[PDB]
Amino acid sequence: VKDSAESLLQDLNDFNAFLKQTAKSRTENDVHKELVKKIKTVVNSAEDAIDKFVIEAKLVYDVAGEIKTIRDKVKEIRLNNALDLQALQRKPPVVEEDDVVGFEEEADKVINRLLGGSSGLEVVPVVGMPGLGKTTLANKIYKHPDIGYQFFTRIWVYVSQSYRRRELFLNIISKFTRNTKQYHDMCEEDLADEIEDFLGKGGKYLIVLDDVWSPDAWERIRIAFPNNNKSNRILLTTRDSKVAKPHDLKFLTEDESWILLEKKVFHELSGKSIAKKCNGLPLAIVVIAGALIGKGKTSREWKQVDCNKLVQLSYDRLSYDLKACFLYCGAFPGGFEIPAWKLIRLWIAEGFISLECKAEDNLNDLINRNLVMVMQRTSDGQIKTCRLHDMLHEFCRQEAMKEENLFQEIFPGKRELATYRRLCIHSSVLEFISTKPSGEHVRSFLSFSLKKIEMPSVDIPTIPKGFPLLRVFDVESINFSRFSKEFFQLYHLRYIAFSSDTIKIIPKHIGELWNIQTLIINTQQRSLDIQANIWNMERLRHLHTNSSAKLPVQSLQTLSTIAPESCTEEVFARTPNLKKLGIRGKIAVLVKKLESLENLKLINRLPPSYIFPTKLRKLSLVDTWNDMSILGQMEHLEVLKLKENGFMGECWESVGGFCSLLVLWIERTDLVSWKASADHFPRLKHLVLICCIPIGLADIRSFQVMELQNSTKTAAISARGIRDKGFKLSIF
Amino acid sequence: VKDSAESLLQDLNDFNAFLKQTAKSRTENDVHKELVKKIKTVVNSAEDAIDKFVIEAKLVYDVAGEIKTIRDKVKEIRLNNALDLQALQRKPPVVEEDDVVGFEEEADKVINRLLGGSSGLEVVPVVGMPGLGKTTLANKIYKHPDIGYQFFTRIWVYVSQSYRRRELFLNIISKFTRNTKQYHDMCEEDLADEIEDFLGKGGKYLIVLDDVWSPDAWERIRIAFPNNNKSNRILLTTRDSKVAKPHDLKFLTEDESWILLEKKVFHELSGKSIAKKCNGLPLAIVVIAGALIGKGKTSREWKQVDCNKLVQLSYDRLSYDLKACFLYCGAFPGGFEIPAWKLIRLWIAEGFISLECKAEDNLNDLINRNLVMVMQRTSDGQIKTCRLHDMLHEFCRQEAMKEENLFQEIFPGKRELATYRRLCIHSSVLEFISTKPSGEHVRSFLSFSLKKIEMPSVDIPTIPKGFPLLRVFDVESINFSRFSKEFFQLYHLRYIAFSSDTIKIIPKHIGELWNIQTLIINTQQRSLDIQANIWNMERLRHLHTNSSAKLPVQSLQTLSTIAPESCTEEVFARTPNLKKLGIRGKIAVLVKKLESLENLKLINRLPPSYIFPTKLRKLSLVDTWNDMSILGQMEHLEVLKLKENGFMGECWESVGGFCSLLVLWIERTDLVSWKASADHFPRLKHLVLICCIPIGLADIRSFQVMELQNSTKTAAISARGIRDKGFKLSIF
Ligand SMILES: Nc1ncnc2c1ncn2[C@@H]1O[C@H](COP(=O)(O)OP(=O)(O)OP(=O)(O)O)[C@@H](O)[C@H]1O
Ligand SMILES: Nc1ncnc2c1ncn2[C@@H]1O[C@H](COP(=O)(O)OP(=O)(O)OP(=O)(O)O)[C@@H](O)[C@H]1O
Repeated sequence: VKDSAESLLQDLNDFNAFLKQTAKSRTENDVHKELVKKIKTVVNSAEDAIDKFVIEAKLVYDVAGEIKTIRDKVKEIRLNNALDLQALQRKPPVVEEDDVVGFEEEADKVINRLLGGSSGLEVVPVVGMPGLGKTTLANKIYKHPDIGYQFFTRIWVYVSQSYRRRELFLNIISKFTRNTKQYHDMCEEDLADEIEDFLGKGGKYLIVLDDVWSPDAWERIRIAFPNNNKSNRILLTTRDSKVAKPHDLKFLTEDESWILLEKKVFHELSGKSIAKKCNGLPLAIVVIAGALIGKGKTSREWKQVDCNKLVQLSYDRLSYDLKACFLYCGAFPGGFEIPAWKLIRLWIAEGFISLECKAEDNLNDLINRNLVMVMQRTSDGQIKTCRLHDMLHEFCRQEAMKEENLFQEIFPGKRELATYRRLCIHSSVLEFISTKPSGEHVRSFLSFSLKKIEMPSVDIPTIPKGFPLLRVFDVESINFSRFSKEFFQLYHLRYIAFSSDTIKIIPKHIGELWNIQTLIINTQQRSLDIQANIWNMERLRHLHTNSSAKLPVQSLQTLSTIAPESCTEEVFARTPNLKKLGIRGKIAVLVKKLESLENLKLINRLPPSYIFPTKLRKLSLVDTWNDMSILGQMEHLEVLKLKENGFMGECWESVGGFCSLLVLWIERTDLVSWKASADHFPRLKHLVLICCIPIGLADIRSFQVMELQNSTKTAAISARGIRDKGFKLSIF
Repeated sequence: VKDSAESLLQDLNDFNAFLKQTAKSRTENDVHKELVKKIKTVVNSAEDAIDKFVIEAKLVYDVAGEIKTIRDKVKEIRLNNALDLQALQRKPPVVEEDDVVGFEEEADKVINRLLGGSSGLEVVPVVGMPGLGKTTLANKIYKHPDIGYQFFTRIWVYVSQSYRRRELFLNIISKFTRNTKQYHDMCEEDLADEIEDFLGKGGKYLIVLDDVWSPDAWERIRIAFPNNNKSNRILLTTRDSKVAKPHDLKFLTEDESWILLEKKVFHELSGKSIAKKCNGLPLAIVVIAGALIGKGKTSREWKQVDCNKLVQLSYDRLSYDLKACFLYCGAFPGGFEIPAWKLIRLWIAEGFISLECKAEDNLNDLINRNLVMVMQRTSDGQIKTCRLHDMLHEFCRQEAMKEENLFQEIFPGKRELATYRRLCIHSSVLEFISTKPSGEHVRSFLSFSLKKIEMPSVDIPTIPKGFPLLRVFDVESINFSRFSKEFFQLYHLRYIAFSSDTIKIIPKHIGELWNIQTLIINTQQRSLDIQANIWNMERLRHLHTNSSAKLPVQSLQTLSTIAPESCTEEVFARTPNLKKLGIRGKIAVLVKKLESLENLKLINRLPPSYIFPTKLRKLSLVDTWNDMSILGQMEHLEVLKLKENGFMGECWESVGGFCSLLVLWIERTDLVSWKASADHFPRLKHLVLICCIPIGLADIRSFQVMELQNSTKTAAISARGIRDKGFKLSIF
């Protein structure tokens, strides 16, 4: 059976290489698409069989039969479709010029940015979502009367993914001379020099480089534009934020969306609801208006209404792994606030992806390409939450549900569920669960709902029974009263995330699951006792709990909210690579050996400063004023968060030197008198005071962002005075 | 089984020919890459099976089974992937013009070289590493105000690997006339004559020939440039040193590297450490700055950071054997000082490559292409040590570890080690050894560490056990207390290099290994007794020991530090091809028959000069003044090194005539009075005096390099006076 496993592994590797090769091009051939789907199904079957054999080897007849039948299927596919297997390995946009809604103020903003500045060649980059309207705004600015009056020469160059520098340079030359047959033998650099002479002969010039996709194209084309100490400007529209390094183009409002839809259809509650569902994207409004123009003007045909090639331009530029990472963001429901940490852990568990660094790099790559929107950011600048735009969400859902079978949103029949690979259900979870589903190839069970669900006791073991091959089990919105004997049979589990109301103890049978990477226990009990062999899990990396978990007496990276009785030297000696640590166990009971620790959280007198780790970067104290001199000696502390009565006192005088502090966060304190000088916070950048101000922080060079919340008006006056003395101040 | 061995040899030969053919082109097809990897794996398996059969034949059932299964695998591969097997058989650079750091002095140097010289057409060649900045410096010089003022005509020609002479000539012509349609029927020689007329009509001309790759291109393009007795100049940038036969472009300093990185990212300790790790290569700085511009400006995302197509241009021009020789240099750790002799012997033993002459030619070819950097050179001009640049080291490591599986740096599992071919481990050697690794296909075990390691006795036979197919065993950084019975079972050994502290005797069972080529015994004992049948090793070529080895009573080329009791006529009659010989055995105890000897070393009254070999070229005496008249009669001696009290005396008067001496090396002597004239050293070029001067050596025509070290200031004054009377003098 082992040699059969090796042969099946070789077949699966060749099929995976074929799938990776065919993903480089989109095929419209239906036979090729069907063959690709068949090959993907066989690949999934082979993966499941190999994982089953691996689990049995770690711990057989049915496994052998499955391996034989999958090998036979592979041979049949190779023999039958050999020829198909071998065969499977410029229009500038027309934008609106007459009825442009909402861009009247953004156009003036960009124009005033173009008409003002230094005397050098400056660039005004416009970045935005696919179909946001960057070309429309660039055209409105390009044909504006003020721009035409100020700029003697205006040139519109349409760059794209595919362009020829010689063709572009000869197109630019034709705007100045008609005898372009004299350049048939000059090189592209001589063409650029000729363009430089042409542009320098006149006055100021404005150049619109539309749809720049890489900095390489920008550098190659820029050699034709002189910098002759005149206020020459370049207007650049791009999807990627890297090419702009800007002006982030706005979204249309609800009223503007309705205005655009009404103008496009008619040169109504149903119409207003249709325009509201486009989320301020003019491309969606245009597409839906083109669809509505063909239907009759009847309220019943507009209630039935309640593109794809433009998005594919940026989706086809993603790598093979980044495409699967991007499509997995469509599993989260529409408008959902995706937690970045949860998304990263899910990506690592699904096998798409230190691994955390690569996953954060993938998320930042998706954000830079404007495929993912950021809303919440951490105080230190990291991303906290994100979401997909509704058109991007629809694209991801359609692609991953139809063409890739990455996941299926849920009722499917017994024949349909046998082909599903991942399940995402957030509505009518109990109704689907009561049907007793059974999927032998389902690898993930996702349930992202913000409403808590209590799982009936009679239905407790249905998911571990019907889906025994689960690798990801994210049911943190479902309360599990108890664990059945079938949960411990999920030997393939890598990501487990459950919520509970009465689970005060983790059984030792959890340690029988040696594939666990992330163990998230969201319980409302005050204390939790983890009896499972945490240290015997060789693949465990993160352990998140919201209670005071008590660990039993290398790859581990996070130990969130453990009890201080579990802060022994023996326990900390088993986790040399720990980076984030939290304690929520009556701090008064009590980490030096953790030389890689960066995040520390204590939730409820400070010891000498030499006891705390010297490499700590972020420290947060919750429910625990002159004691801050101990935290001042921390030479590497950069973020300090005080939440929920973290530091209580009346008078605080700044004495210690926070040589590395960048963010100071104080929440729910009784501080009355605070005296400080610029010397005590040399590197301060971020200051947040919520539900709580010496004028010495205006002398700080790095102080640029200050956040204020509800408090006495004297604090608001002090903040306003500090702002008067770019600074960002917000008071609420 | 013999006929099966012949059939498998034929199959392996065909597969090797296929692998050699596909290496001529880089394939981006993933299916093709997987097929190439599979074919390489099968080739390795066939090679191991054939060598096992050869060893058994020299000295069976398992060998037959392995041969049958490998033949079946070959047939299956041939039948399955026949179509894939059959299918498997211009952008000038844009460089920085505004922010160029560090080149302000190099540009002035090259400019003063261009503006000064004779009245003929001179060339200023700029040679350097891939990405060093030759094009940037050439562009800075080309657009310099002084160059523009002095040279009326300046032409920038971009040569590359692929160029068309007609296209280049028509591009040059277009710089002088716009009616280039009159040249549609002239030959390229008439085009060159027209260019000659155009360039001779004006004044002086400067021409920048960028990226010249072969002297043939230089000769073909040079026919268009007249030599009209004006100070016409050509600026040439190339990677190969042969095309320049120059100006070796400098590397950016650490401060300059940080300046460039800061300028590129921001138009920090982490930033300084990132710029320091680029090793002064502006291409690496540019790439890392482009990478950093996409990440957020947070200290945590800059600590996570702690191209390839440019290097591939020079790597793809290497031959099939030179590519493997080059990638093997990446086995040595980063920044390691690779000994040239050890590298050559390793290349010969690995089968990449008299053989020593070819290996030295390969090393010099790699050096000329600027793929390998030379730091230490022998006193006679030969190369002693070398290293790889860190970008080249990374390229070699990545290529040989991912795409070729040439070697793997080390923990890998039992399934992963079954595919490894060579192992390089220099950190945590004992930890990996204690895991008891077992690789049935591992052919080399490399450990290049400068820190000595004592090998536990319980772990002594682990390497000969887990790796029974070893061909190269370089563990000279590991001390072996004793030899286990498994060491003598390594019948495939070709290169054995071990260190020891108490091994005073080599067992006779070493002679059972008849495949040994290099036998390096690095022991700290004063004397060593080699009982193995050295003369029975028909393939032994080099025998290096640091102790007084006592040999027992044709291919041999080196016998380093043997005892003079082993300098008998009988022993020397068995080695007619010996070229290097050393003796470290109390020289007072005592080679004429060695008619091919070149190097002789005696380590502790001279006999008549007719006793010493007449062919001797280099002689070194260690611990052994009027006796130098005996060495003077040596008509072919060119290098004479005196180290560690080699020649002791008070007064030395030069009498003998060193008609062929080129290098004189004196170290740690008590010489007080030295009298000499130009007649006694007619051919002297190199003079080194360390830890020890008549003015008669200034009359020597060939005296150009003099090296001095710590001594009395009178010697420094004499050296300075000699320099006053190009000469290279260094005093420390
Ligand atoms: N403010 C607007 N008013 C009216 N129509 C608009 C407006 N903005 C965009 N459109 C229209 O919606 C579509 C959006 O395409 P457009 O070229 O403006 O987008 P883009 O930002 O350049 O996107 P892409 O990245 O795909 O090039 C076009 O048909 C355009 O005419
Ligand atoms: N001194 C410098 N200051 C700033 N940027 C530099 C400097 N030297 C090189 N660069 C930049 O680094 C890269 C090096 O490429 P460059 O063309 O200068 O190298 P090269 O010596 O011609 O190499 P190749 O053999 O690959 O052609 C370019 O992007 C160039 O702009």
